[PDB]
Amino acid sequence: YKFPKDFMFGTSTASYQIEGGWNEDGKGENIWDRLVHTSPEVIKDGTNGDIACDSYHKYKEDVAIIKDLNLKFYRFSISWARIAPSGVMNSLEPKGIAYYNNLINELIKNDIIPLVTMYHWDLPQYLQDLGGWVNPIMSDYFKEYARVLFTYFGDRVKWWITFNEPIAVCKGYSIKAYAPNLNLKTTGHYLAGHTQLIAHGKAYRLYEEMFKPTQNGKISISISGVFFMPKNAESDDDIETAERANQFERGWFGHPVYKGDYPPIMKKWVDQKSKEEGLPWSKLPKFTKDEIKLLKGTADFYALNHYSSRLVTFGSDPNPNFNPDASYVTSVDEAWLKPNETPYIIPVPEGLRKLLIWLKNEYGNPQLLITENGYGDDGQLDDFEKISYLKNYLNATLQAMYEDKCNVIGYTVWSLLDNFEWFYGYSIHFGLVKIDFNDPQRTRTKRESYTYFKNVVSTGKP
Repeated sequence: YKFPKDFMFGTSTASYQIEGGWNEDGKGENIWDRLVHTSPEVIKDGTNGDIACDSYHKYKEDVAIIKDLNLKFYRFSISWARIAPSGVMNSLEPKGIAYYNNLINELIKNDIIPLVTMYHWDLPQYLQDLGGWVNPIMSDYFKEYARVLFTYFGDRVKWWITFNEPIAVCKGYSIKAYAPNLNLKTTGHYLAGHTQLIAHGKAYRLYEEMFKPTQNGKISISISGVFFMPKNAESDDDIETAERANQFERGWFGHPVYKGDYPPIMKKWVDQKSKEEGLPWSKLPKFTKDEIKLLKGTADFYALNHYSSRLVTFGSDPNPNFNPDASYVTSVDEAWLKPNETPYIIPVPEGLRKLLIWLKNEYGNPQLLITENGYGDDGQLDDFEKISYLKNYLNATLQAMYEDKCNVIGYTVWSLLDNFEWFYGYSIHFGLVKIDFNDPQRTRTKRESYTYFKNVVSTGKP
């Protein structure tokens, strides 16, 4: 198989992970600045995003590399606190707006489509002091932020993602996995998810009413998660468990946006767990009729981030990344493991094929853009395991397209550049391009995977 001529290839970064310039040009403090500066020990290699790839200054070089790759689009995120230091949009910083205008204009003059992520985890700290995403008022603050983005950039930006990986944003509140590094457990988990969903819906409907008539763009939300398969493929029990685990992982966000309301299985299980805990109301908030209508239909394409998969059966998982309200325990198929240190991302290309089918069947075969896929390693230039991962996942994508008729419209490699991998710091290297983080000039060096991907983009053949 090969990718068709009109297939969209791209690459992605995120603001905090590459930009640096963390306190330059009036930029406000965000929750990642706060975390790395006041709890530096939380980053496993003792690093921070103060400088990162210095793409705040080096963005023209980033665009030149994208142009050399001949990519159709570049997915990047906008730092809310560069635009409005407090997160409140009555005080805008023109220098922050200018940076993103400069990047957008650089992309367009090089015939690259900008695909903009509004929120990739860098909440302004003032808004976190209100409680951030577990405070329902945050959806109105997000709506106003989106308004400003559409106003300043929407004449040129026609592809938008509201939220990157809302599940990960939730985990920053619930299980100390990301900024703001709180331990609110499942109660906080669902509060953060609910607010992000309402925020998404408000932004989409605002776009529809106030900007789409003249801008004619598209919006989605990048829904991620570990994909789950039955431990025993012949067990009805395990098949049921996998469906529940999948609905809890990604149906949580997709069901409201595509089908209306939360997944029925989440209502059942969360309401019951809440009763078992003696809580006066369910941990899963209830949408109003009007909110269900607000949210249903708020994606013009399905945006998928995907990395890996696990087997499941009924039980309890010691890893807090797996939602205990769904009562599944994960495992890794022996076939996926090798006699060495386990990679950061365990390659399970069959999982992507099966996930694409799952999404096709659950949501009526929406046009689907893979907004992130990639593999992170020790940063060697001969990154052959990364090449193999990309090749195998690209082939899984082609199988889903041509064998199972999945409406996949594009694919995005995470990432163009090595970058700050959150609590792992620079220690995990996802880049097609190596960055020397010990060099003040943050020198770029192309890896073997760069040439591999360049060739796939040109020929359509993994």
